[PDB]
Amino acid sequence: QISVRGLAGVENVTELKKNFNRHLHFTLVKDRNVATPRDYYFALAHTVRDHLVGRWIRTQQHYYEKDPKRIYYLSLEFYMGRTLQNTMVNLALENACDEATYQLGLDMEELEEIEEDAGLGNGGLGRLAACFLDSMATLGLAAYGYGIRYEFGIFNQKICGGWQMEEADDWLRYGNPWEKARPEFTLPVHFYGRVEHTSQGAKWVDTQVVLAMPYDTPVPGYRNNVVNTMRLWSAKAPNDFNLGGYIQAVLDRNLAENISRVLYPNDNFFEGKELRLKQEYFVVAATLQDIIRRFKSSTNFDAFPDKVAIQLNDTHPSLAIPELMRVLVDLERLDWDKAWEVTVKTCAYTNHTVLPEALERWPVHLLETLLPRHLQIIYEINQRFLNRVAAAFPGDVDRLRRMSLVEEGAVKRINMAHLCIAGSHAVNGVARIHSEILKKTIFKDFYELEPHKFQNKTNGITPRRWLVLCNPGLAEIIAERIGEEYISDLDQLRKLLSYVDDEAFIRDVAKVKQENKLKFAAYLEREYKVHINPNSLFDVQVKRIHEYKRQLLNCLHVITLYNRIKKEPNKFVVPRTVMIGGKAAPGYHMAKMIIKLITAIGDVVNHDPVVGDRLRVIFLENYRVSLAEKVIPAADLSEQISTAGTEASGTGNMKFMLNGALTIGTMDGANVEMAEEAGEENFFIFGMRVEDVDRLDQRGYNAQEYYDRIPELRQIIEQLSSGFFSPKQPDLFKDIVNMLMHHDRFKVFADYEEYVKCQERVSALYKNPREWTRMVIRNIATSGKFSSDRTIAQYAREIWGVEPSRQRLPA
Amino acid sequence: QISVRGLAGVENVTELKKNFNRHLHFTLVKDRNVATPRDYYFALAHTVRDHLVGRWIRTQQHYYEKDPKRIYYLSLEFYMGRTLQNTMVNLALENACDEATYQLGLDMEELEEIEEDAGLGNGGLGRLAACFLDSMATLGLAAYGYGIRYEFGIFNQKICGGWQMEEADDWLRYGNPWEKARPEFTLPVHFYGRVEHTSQGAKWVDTQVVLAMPYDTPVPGYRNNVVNTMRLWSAKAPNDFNLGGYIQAVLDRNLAENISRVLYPNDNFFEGKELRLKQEYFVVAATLQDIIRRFKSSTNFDAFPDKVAIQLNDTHPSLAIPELMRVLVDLERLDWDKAWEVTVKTCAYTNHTVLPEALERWPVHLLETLLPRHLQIIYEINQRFLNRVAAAFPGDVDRLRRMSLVEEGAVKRINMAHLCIAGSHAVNGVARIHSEILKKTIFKDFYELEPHKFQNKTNGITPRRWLVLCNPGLAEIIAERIGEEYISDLDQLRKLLSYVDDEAFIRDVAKVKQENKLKFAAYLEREYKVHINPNSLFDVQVKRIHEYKRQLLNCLHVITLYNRIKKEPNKFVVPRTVMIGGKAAPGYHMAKMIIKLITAIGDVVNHDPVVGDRLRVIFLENYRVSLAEKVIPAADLSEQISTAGTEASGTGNMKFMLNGALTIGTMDGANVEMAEEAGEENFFIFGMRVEDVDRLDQRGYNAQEYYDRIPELRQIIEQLSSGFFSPKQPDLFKDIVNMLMHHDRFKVFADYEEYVKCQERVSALYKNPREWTRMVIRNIATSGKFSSDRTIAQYAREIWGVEPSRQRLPA
Ligand SMILES: COc1ccc(/C=N/NC(=S)N[C@@H]2O[C@H](CO)[C@@H](O)[C@H](O)[C@H]2O)cc1
Ligand SMILES: COc1ccc(/C=N/NC(=S)N[C@@H]2O[C@H](CO)[C@@H](O)[C@H](O)[C@H]2O)cc1
Ligand SMILES: COc1ccc(/C=N/NC(=S)N[C@@H]2O[C@H](CO)[C@@H](O)[C@H](O)[C@H]2O)cc1
Ligand SMILES: COc1ccc(/C=N/NC(=S)N[C@@H]2O[C@H](CO)[C@@H](O)[C@H](O)[C@H]2O)cc1
Repeated sequence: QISVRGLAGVENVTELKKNFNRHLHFTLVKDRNVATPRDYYFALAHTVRDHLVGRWIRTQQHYYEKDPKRIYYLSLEFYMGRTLQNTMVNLALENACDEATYQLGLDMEELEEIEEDAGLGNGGLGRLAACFLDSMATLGLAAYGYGIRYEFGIFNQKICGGWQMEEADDWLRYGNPWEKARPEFTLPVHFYGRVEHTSQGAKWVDTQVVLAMPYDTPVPGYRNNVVNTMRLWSAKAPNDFNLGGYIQAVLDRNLAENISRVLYPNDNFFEGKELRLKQEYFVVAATLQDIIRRFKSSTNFDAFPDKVAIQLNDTHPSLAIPELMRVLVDLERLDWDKAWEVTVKTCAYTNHTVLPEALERWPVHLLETLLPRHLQIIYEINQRFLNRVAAAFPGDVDRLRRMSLVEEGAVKRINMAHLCIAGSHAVNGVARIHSEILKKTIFKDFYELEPHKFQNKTNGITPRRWLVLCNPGLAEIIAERIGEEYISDLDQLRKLLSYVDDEAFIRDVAKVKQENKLKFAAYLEREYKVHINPNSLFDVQVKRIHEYKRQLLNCLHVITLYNRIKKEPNKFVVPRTVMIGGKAAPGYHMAKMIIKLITAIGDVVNHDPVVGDRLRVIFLENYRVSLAEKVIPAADLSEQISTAGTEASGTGNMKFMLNGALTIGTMDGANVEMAEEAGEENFFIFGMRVEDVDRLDQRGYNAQEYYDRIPELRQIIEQLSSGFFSPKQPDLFKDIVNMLMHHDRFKVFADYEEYVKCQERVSALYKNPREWTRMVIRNIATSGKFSSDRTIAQYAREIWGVEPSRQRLPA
Repeated sequence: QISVRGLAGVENVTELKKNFNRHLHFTLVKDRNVATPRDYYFALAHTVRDHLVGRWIRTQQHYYEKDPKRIYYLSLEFYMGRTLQNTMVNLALENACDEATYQLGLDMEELEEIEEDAGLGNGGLGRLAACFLDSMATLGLAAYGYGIRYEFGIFNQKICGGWQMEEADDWLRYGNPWEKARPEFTLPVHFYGRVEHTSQGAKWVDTQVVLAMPYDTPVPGYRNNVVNTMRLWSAKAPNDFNLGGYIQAVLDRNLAENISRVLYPNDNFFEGKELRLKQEYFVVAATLQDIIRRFKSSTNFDAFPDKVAIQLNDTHPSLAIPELMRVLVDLERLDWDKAWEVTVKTCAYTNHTVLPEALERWPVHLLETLLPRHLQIIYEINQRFLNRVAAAFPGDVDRLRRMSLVEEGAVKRINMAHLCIAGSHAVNGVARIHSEILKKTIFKDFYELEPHKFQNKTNGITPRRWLVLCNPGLAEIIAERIGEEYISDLDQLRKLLSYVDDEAFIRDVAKVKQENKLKFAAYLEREYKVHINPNSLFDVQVKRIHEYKRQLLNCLHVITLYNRIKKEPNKFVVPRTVMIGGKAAPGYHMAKMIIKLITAIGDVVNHDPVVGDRLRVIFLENYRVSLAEKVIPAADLSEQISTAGTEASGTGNMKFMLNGALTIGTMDGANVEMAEEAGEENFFIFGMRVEDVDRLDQRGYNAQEYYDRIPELRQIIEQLSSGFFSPKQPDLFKDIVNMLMHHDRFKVFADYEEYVKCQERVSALYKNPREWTRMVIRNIATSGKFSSDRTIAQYAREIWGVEPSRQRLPA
């Protein structure tokens, strides 16, 4: 049907049809009389995956023969979403499969909806890993993603009586066609035990063993025939484990296997839970053995950093540093100084937040019991590091305690971020402002000691998933004017600037958005029985629920609009559909209250006859990658409204920009760079800058001052307090009011006035569809910088020391 | 190479080779450079299983169109062993696959050794289920085996310092190519809760739910294109199960899923363990819903018994009786009397033991908590049943308490055997003598009330696995003379009687045995580094370790032989290799002591220079189906030496008879019928008959009497007591001596003299190879009755009311 989806040739269509029928029969053991829609999905998935196999084998064979430097991306999260459409896109098979299935009497889009998301992440950090894997494959890098195969990913969110309920994400229930178990590469991982010091160095003995079994998932590059590997480890008990008493011993195998059972969803507050520590070591120990094995199958560890790069995605896999030291010193018998040099040159660390409560600070007593040898290595690293600090800054005793890897206090803790900086040759933030904040504030001491280590690598998103896949209509009208090359060279979108006055293009851009909005309005009614006005402005805020992200500020605006309508009912206002979605971490009470507030506002607003279809508030249940692919193309206004200095980058922001929504946002994270690329005139910027926040903190933030001077704000607080939004439980939102009034770390009131005024300017522009669309074109045209291909090319050149390549492998 | 293995045609060989290469590539993601032997096994398994699919779909389609009466064989055990060779045999693909793999540069026998046994059973009862499935498919019956998919089957046995150690049988570790998950037929199973009595009858409410997910395994008939199904249930938690606290709730899902985790190995002593009760209900509840669903997809439950037979394999699935009543009365709203009539006509029960400690007697308090509605139904069944007894035998109050389903005492218990008799239209024992013992002793009261219910169905074994597969050399020399028809009509082996004087045949039979012995002697040295004399008499006792099976009596003979050699070292004796193997239930202390005794005897005997190669004692580690397939063809003498009246049938006995070993045995179980078929002159019968045992019990068994009057026996006991077989732990075997002397339920001493004398007659015959072989021929020629095809034809005609068919389905 559409060009960017590839050719539907006679030979390929015929072959796809026959292979589909083969899989239905031999693989699924069904015929057409008894086959369920799920059977049809699986037959298609097997048919498509068959096309990856040869490319996968020859890519890995190529890496073996050429022996390039390998890149190992270590993450506890890979938020992959669905794989079927993405594989078709990268193989240029979409139109062929669409045709093939159509001729078989099936709707391929319906089949695509059957696939479970691989929800092996929480949000931004996990999705970044996934975009990065796509870009590394597209850029021809010899890259491997290494993580954990969680049996249960991020919970499915149900809303019951306006409240979040969590249910297990049993994503493997029906089997996963995208993985290949590799039990031949099973590796032992050690826990507990004790350290013996012999004449021949230290030895870690009397350990408990858990097996790490790898599962390989292909990562196809965009039409370059490259297929990289994501290897995820699963925990398995050894067969003599714990071996009535016999029955119990077999049942107890579960304890070992619990390591890979479930993804921790607490992205708000570091919890020093032993199981989480075990997960972190498990991935690191298995991965490092695999890396070392591959390196030896090329004695001379001097060449190790020439052949190996390890990227630590936050501090979660920070134990790689002392683990690499452990293997090099205890097992390979390298001297300390040489092992350290190798380690530093091998490892690099990416920081993803500045919020203190998210920083990993592991109790020493936990490490002492679980990983006794690693603790000793960490102490030794600390001593040698602090000796360097003392030599560089003689007599600066407070610097010594500030920089120590060991934090003294009630319970002694290890600061894993300090470990990561000490043991890495490169440390990067994820947007220019975030990287500057790292140098100026939280890692200032480290920057002063080793300024060469600190870099910026502004985040990006893959334009394959986040344009071609989710928004084929937009991809097509762009390709009609400028060709297909931009899909792997997103900077080419700049060429669209010469179409900003083009009447045909203006019309096409606006038409594609309208279609997307119609499609999404239909999705809502079908799957959720909720009815919306497709001519309204689609105002969307989707991302995890956090106080810093200020879904609450959005709520205040919504109530402001409702109150203004109720005050002057017969005045014209631009109709809006306000959509808010995202999961709250299960133990984060305030985030759970915020969800309940949003639904409670919806309950009042959506049933007020005077409002009509002029304002609708919808909570988007179970926000996840597959839902983002639907709502993002449909959005007009992207809400990116974190308090300046709190959102390290954001990546949702980039997705909306690429898909033709305008942005209302603070100068925070990557928003700054987005406004810089597009021009401030083409962005709806409001609110305190980082400097204004700092000024307010020095003086002291007094919320009462705002409450006292802003009558519209006072009214909303009175409504919340008195039970206007909770008639039967008048005090339901007392926690929210109290927080806003007395302990708001994120200064919701301070940005309220500017935000509301900025929103008025949004409504003004939307009244003029032609000027709205021209500004949209200026956003899409300047979104090129935010391709993860650019991001990965920078990591490659500036951190890993490898050159990317757009050259095809032979097919 | 050999004819009974089928044709190796050019077209088939070429196609097998290409499909093997296809699977290696697309299914296993390997090429020949990196492929492991396990990869080659899997490629072959996938290649073979492809040939089953069409036949499987059309068999099940055939059953749907013809709607024959369906047979449901309910068992907690299916001891299947390996599937690859068996599938090739039944599809006539063996020679073709051998050729195909040979041309690919692979040894197929080596590939076959890679497959794990499906060890989903303990011994005889589990293996019987497996032989029955093979025969039902071969006889064209619309039969389904229903059981549990244990994650862990019977433990692997390791011998460490002469002691049994158990390790988990993680048989699914590498995946199972012989199953297809069927998550679309997932069913809820209910536990706990309480009963409410409404106006509209009883209701079972507030239950906990566990999901039952089925996995289907094909059961191919012998060259008739029939492929039946074995459906095994796996336990899955529902997604809202139990839904920090979030993490724990996900981890707790294990509790629900533990139901199908492990096979109970305690075949010696009934343990009223709650988990075992849950397993029993789980299989019954899921199976009955599946049966009812299939029946409705044909209101009128009068036709239910015309379309459904349920065979209960022992009492383990006895809850089918009250479960069927529950569904019929509570859910379908049938009146009690009609529901009962349907139930009785549907269910039949097979008893497999008379040992009182093996009988299931569930504590009432367990059923009350776990299955409150079933307890009430059981009480009601009991009341109505006892009302019938009281009417038939007025005033016989002791009969009432003897026959009650409820046993009064310390803890009230339900006698599940009594439940099974009451609720079944047929009750059968498994050999003629066992069935007679049931009528005369343990179920005498029930027989008097309902004599028409009691039947015999003598056990059998499948001649596919137990001749063609394991002993192709023997199958071939038989086929050379009498054709191939005997493989599915084993009575045809009678034709071999006319070859008992045939010099060529005598030579061939003896040659095949010698080859088998050479092959097994080689297997031992390669896999276990143990060295044996292949010219010795192979004296084998393999079966689970139990006091009633009297491995101890065999031990006494072994020591007798050793002592006689030591007394007259320069006298000629027929060399023997005595092999004993079998697993002991983990909590069965005496059985564990017996294993240690056997190894301890081996330790003395095998290293005595005076003995030489004249006597060797070997403990066969990890006896299982795949090992039986190796040792049985190699055996000369089959030890079947249970105390008369204790072995219900035995089936190992039949395997040895079919494979050219002579039998030394008591007149117990099927041994009686074997001797009757072959002629007593062609069997080595010794020892007390059942009547002699009864006579001894009335008088009182005094072991001391034997010790006092038999000097050779006294010497052995003195040796055991003094520490001759345990120098460093002189009292190691004190438990064994004490048991033999003071509390031997199985009268080991009473059969000692006759056994030793009988063994002398065995040695005498073996000195004359020509006469040994002629007697062997007379055994093989009369083994026909013991085909499970005969057994199943009798169940079909006399219990299920269906006619078997040898007619091919079209291919
Ligand atoms: C290119 O992409 C792929 C990925 C996998 C394969 C081959 N895969 N081949 C097997 S046998 N895959 C198995 O499938 C099962 C699902 O039924 C999983 O449960 C199991 O973990 C997986 O190892 C082939 C190509
Ligand atoms: C215990 O379980 C967890 C789970 C998650 C976390 C931390 N999760 N951390 C995230 S999701 N960090 C995000 O990273 C994105 C990519 O750079 C940025 O765009 C974004 O600004 C930043 O907030 C911490 C602990
Ligand atoms: C005739 O005999 C058969 C049996 C099965 C099939 C098809 N089977 N097709 C699938 S996808 N089998 C899966 O394979 C996995 C092993 O990798 C198992 O873990 C899983 O339980 C099983 O459902 C086809 C024919
Ligand atoms: C708790 O776990 C268990 C496991 C097994 C059992 C009982 N297991 N019962 C057996 S294996 N019974 C055997 O049946 C064979 C077939 O008819 C007969 O040939 C044989 O004589 C008889 O002993 C009981 C409880």
